[PDB]
This record gives sequence, structure tokens and C-alpha cells, in this order.
Amino acid sequence: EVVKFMDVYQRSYCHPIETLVDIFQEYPDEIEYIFKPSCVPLMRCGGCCNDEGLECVPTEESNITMQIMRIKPHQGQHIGEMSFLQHNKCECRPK
Amino acid sequence: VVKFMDVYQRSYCHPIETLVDIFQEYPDEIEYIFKPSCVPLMRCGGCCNDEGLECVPTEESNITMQIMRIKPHQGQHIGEMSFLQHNKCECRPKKD
Repeated sequence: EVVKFMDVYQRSYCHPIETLVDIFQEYPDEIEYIFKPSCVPLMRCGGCCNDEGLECVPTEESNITMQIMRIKPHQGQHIGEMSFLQHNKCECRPK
Repeated sequence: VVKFMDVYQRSYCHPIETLVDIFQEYPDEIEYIFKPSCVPLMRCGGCCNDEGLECVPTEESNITMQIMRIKPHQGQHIGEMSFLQHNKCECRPKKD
């Protein structure tokens, strides 16, 4: 059983793909709190362009808001809204 | 606004389609050029409940894909290359 060349090529080509992103990494200022969940699923460009001079980059973006729990260890916790950047379209482009 | 329970369930440690550079899987073959240069594989991803835990595979299998294997000074052919897939994941304590 084998994935055919053109199917691999098409499926792997530069495009927005659900990507699991660490919240603190996105918001490194909030070092005092723990986020739960600690990561969020976001559409982000991924995949390849198959040309050493090209890179997969966003060409359209927007924000998405989600409810995230902020935790203060041994202290308390509260659910609030947090916004994240998402990639709506991606294209291969000169570096 | 995505509701807390949806985000928590969607983000929790599980196998996720992940686009992976072939050289990461075959670093011993950096003398080649591959097309496509990356492949879509199921790999454990997402987050565990706390920073003392990591999301690791508990079931694995192989997937075989046709890849154009190129040596610019020798030739090229479409060959089969096998890649590791993760079929199930769990959160386990980090070692260290």
C-alpha cells in the first residue's frame, strides 16, 4: 500500500493547516500565569514550495478569539477571552 | 468565540496531521533533493495538562509514499520512502 506521488505532492504543498501553537510563546509577557489549555489549534501556513528560492508565507490573516483559563499556581484561576492570529491564505514566494 | 471546552478538547495531546521536511526524517540523505521536499504525517501534537508532562506516541506504524529522489549530478527516479506515523498518544512525565 503506497501513497501516489501526485497525492503526496498535492497534500504537502504550501497551505493553511491546523497547527498547535503554545500560548505563552505567543504572549511571552504573561510569565506569571499558566494557560489552560496551554496551546491552541490555529490555521497557520505550513508545507513546502519545492523550490530553494521560495517560501510558504501568509497572504491573508485575521484574528480568532477563544476562551482560555488563566491560572495562578496555588492561588486561583479565571476564564477570559484571548485573541490569536490565524492564516487564511498562504502562497509560495521569493525569500 | 470558541468555547473553553471546545478549545481544551481540540488542543489536547493527540495525533495530528503535520507537514514534515523529508531531511528531518532522513538526515543521512542530505546529498539528495526530494520532491516534494516535505510530507504529511500523523504525529503526536497538542498539549498536556501541565509542563511536567509531554505528549508521546503509544502506537506507531509506517506509511509508504512515492517521492522523487534527485541527485543533480547523477539522475532521478520516483522511489518509495517509508515514514513513521503516530496512531495514538498519551501524556507522560518528562524524563529530566
